[PDB]
Amino acid sequence: AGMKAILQLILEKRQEFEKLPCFEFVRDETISPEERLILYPCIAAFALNFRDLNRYDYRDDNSSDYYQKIINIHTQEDAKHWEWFLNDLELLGFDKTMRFSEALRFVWSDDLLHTRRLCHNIAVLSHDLEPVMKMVVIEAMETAGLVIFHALAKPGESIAKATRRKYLYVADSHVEVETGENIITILEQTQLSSEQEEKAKEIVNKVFQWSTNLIGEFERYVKAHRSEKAQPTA
Amino acid sequence: GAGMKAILQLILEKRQEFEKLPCFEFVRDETISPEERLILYPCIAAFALNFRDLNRYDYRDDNSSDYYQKIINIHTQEDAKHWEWFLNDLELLGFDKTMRFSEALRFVWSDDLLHTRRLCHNIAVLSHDLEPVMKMVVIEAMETAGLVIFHALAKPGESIAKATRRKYLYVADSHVEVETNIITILEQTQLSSEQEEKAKEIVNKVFQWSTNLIGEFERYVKAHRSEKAQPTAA
Ligand SMILES: N[C@@H](Cc1ccc(O)cc1)C(=O)O
Ligand SMILES: N[C@@H](Cc1ccc(O)cc1)C(=O)O
Ligand SMILES: [Fe+2]
Ligand SMILES: [Fe+2]
Ligand code: NI
Ligand code: NI
Ligand code: NI
Ligand code: NI
Ligand code: NI
Repeated sequence: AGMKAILQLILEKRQEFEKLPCFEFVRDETISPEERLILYPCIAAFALNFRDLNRYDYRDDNSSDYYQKIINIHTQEDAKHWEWFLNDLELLGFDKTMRFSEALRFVWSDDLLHTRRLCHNIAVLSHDLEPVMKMVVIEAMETAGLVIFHALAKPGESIAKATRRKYLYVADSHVEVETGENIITILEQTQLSSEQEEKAKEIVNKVFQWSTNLIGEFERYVKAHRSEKAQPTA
Repeated sequence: GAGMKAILQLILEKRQEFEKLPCFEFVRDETISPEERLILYPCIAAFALNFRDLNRYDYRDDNSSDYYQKIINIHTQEDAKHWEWFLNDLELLGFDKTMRFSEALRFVWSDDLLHTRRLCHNIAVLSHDLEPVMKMVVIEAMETAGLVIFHALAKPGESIAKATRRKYLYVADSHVEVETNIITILEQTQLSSEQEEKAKEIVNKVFQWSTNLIGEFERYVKAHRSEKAQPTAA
């Protein structure tokens, strides 16, 4: 009954999460896809911190644990997508020449605090978790990720097709490989103690709270940048 | 008490080993041009701004009435203002170069600056579940390693500052002077057995993490031996 409640909590949080104004904007085919991807450079901090979360926090190569070996396999691949981010950054005309300090001031912007610190908050949440509870973190976080990338892949695929270029990050191929030997949701062959159950609730609430804080920063960046667009070239 | 006395002595011990690292003998070597010794200056980017965030977000807690946490909050306020000095001296040193956004991100998230980039993250993980007296120990150790670093860098720093007649703020005596009721002064504090052992864990991890960063700085110099500073005379 416990595990079943948690998987349901994720579904409910996903349903709130997918309705955020940011995603309504990103999905809106009456606005140019070049305007809908004006939030693209905001992902910078998040994408490479996500790589680092997978490489150095999620992964433990020496674990003999059944659950940790499956995590290790999944984090191996999920940590390769940051190159896709830098690919599409270039394609979208956002790999602009600037001073080193302009890039640093951007990454450490007070207006991208939640974006920058999302993976930090996950690593802190995860520090004392047993592998089975790290799976809940990853499933929650990946449920949020599928919503974000299913939305972003809409304008991305529109630009990819129109410019005749292969987008890799804001692209259906990203959503497909991310979704995914065993998948972590399938390890719903697991039942949780009462302790684990209240912890998994805490995890899902925070993961979606922090994910909503990031998306709120994107919505506000968009708002402060409607007077520009991605500049893809044909 | 005599448990605290052991901690303050372990910090002196750890400072004495740390002071001897090859990177510091290099930075102190007046036979090498100060432009060459500050080859490592841009490495600090991946740290100075994380140090600011550590002080704003991780150490500081504005919903606390504890005596100690209130001392912490005061100290963290000033320590969080030095990142702008870092950007000042970046430009003065000629390291505020024009580049692709992606080259700035690949710099910060370089595998060759992993320990530099993660030092403050590691400190936040260590600190997040400590009582304030124990956070005071993290901060005092960190600040002890910090003094060794800025005592060394201020040598080539002040050489360039006088030679070019420009006000250097970060690799500068003024930074070394302002970093120095003070936290050590609450060595009017007695630790339990448990706190004694955790203070030992804290002081060991701070100095190990600080050694790893300095080791990366030394490897950077060796791999970038031509990329000397290029300050301009006033
Ligand atoms: N898929 C993202 C990572 C991610 C995962 C979960 C999220 O909620 C958000 C983003 C990437 O490759 O960068
Ligand atoms: N004084 C440094 C921070 C620092 C502190 C402790 C250290 O060990 C190193 C660096 C700054 O303003 O950025
Ligand atoms: Fe991904
Ligand atoms: Fe400082
Ligand atoms: Ni997977
Ligand atoms: Ni702007
Ligand atoms: Ni102080
Ligand atoms: Ni904890
Ligand atoms: Ni290099």
